[PDB]
Amino acid sequence: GPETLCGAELVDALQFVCGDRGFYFNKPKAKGIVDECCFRSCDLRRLEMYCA
Repeated sequence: GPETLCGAELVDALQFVCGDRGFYFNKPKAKGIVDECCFRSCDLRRLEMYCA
């Protein structure tokens, strides 16, 4: 669907930013971020807040 690549982008970005630290995840909240950020750009540097 239209947001499938956005879901993949979010999880790939979390993994990239957090690296070997791991990250906090929550399915409904991740869906909320995708809804918010798929069409209109968000700053993936902000994903640092989720790193362990």
